[PDB]
Amino acid sequence: TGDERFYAEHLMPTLQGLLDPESAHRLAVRFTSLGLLPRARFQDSDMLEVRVLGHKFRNPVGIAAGFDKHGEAVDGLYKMGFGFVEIGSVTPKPQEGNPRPRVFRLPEDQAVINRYGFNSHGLSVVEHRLRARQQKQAKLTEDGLPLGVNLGKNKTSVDAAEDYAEGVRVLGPLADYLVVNVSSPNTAGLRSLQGKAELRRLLTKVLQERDGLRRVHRPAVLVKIAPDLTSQDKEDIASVVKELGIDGLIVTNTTVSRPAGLQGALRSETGGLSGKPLRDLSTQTIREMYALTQGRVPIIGVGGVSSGQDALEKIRAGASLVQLYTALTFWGPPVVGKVKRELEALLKEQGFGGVTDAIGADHRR
Ligand SMILES: Cc1cc2nc3c(=O)[nH]c(=O)nc-3n(C[C@H](O)[C@H](O)[C@H](O)COP(=O)(O)O)c2cc1C
Ligand SMILES: COC(=O)/C(C#N)=C1\SCC(=O)N1c1ccc(OC)cc1F
Ligand SMILES: O=C(O)c1cc(=O)[nH]c(=O)[nH]1
Repeated sequence: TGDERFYAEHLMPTLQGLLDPESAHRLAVRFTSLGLLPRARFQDSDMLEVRVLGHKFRNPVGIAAGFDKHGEAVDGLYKMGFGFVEIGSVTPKPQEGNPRPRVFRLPEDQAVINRYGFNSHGLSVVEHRLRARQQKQAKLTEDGLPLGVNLGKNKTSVDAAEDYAEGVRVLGPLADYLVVNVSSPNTAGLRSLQGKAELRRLLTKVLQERDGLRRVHRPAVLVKIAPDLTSQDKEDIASVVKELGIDGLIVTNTTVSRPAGLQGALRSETGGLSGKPLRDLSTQTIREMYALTQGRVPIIGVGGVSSGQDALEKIRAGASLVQLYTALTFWGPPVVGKVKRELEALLKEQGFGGVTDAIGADHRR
């Protein structure tokens, strides 16, 4: 489309020329919340519908955690054409996150590095924000547009599992699915929660708390994992997810690695790397986790999706749904419809009747 080119060649590089990335993101959140967005001409076809996690999803393309950290732009994001929205990470208490600058663009790599450190309005603020549109969300959910809430831990917390449990109690009842984010690279010690013994203790507490919620307010619980795990760590996570009946996995968070070949001047900034250089590392992690869980555990695939091909590769590797963030940063809102249009085209070319038929297809080759 004309919009796709104008955004990608004029609008977004102009905004990028004028504003540091944190400013630009704040402005984007504001515009989205106000619905100041291009017409999302693409109409979701039936071949894009997916049923998973106890819900219908109109299309399989979601906004990944971190874009709407505090639940300010949910309805704007649906307007953009996302099949599902994930907010967060939310921490129990408000906290500022790290000092600025803390986000960096690598335009020559189609990548970003961030070290926000869980800047969060906190659970209470977010709770009230979601409660203000709770029945609007219930109607959206019923219409195939579910809401996920991603939970974090405060920096100075003395009991990580208690932070997650507090999140489950507070925001669980307002979410279709919850995400235990134990893979930020920007909170000290957090990724050690992916270890077998820590994860089993943590997840048992999280699941107990979730199962204590009233039926109609009981969300699915997913775990979001890093792209930098060892084979032992992957194995362990798969074992615990089966042992406990975790509902799904989000694969992956940003990478602490710096793949050879990065060109951006800012490549050696501390933080998590997202975008194109993370793409195949995340696809491979999806593939491994789908096989370790025997294809029985839904996966939301994320990292470096910017086209229909990128989405289909993750679907074929084992994702039931995909998310993106960094593509939006570079191409703007039209990227969403682009991905969907291209995905539908490729599904037809590859002889799939819909998305559902393509889930895990590479493992049946
Ligand atoms: C600026 C920024 C903030 C993010 N914040 C969060 C967060 O709060 N919680 C989380 O689980 N993931 C967060 N992520 C990771 C994304 O959700 C996603 O997993 C990652 O960016 C890979 O997707 P992408 O390559 O499409 O951006 C963040 C990523 C970026 C770039
Ligand atoms: C001065 O800033 C604008 O004009 C923006 C912005 N930001 C506009 S104009 C129409 C539009 O869609 N956006 C926008 C909204 C969300 C974004 O997510 C990255 C990016 C955008 F460019
Ligand atoms: O807040 C952040 O720094 C953040 C959290 C997270 O989970 N992933 C990420 O890349 N950044």
